[PDB]
Amino acid sequence: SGAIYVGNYRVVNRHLATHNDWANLVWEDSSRDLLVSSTTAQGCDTIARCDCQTGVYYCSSRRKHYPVSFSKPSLIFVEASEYYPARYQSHLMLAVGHSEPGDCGGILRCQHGVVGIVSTGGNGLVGFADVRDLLWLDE
Ligand SMILES: COCc1ccccc1NC(=O)N1CCC[C@H](C(N)=O)C1
Ligand SMILES: [Zn+2]
Repeated sequence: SGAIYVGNYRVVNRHLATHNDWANLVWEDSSRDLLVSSTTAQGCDTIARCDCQTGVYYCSSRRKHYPVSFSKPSLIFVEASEYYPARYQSHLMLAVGHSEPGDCGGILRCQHGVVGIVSTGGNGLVGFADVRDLLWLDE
């Protein structure tokens, strides 16, 4: 679990979105595993606008933050799950690191701000859904 709160928006993993999120839907994309809903309270996260490939992520299954090197956002094959069939997920960045189910939603940050959220894992790898291209999150 976890979310990004920026302006009047809440960014969450689409497969973990609630009834309130879908009732206040702004935008969703199954191919990215992202959903943005509207909030009544003002969010104060800064979204990074950069091509950083190093940062720090929060891993809930370890109650710890880890530094990582991560790949550029790309189309990566993701195995079938209870939420989606086997498919290419777009805008996904991989890193070598721990991640298990329950870790989705943990934030990945660089010195510029929030880069993305944990979305995939397994095999000693962790995948993050990028949010840096969503320029409208501020305006
Ligand atoms: C982050 O931990 C997830 C995980 C860790 C370790 C092993 C498997 C997973 N399961 C995982 O990748 N999926 C979870 C459900 C939806 C995800 C998606 N974006 O399509 C795919
Ligand atoms: Zn950066």
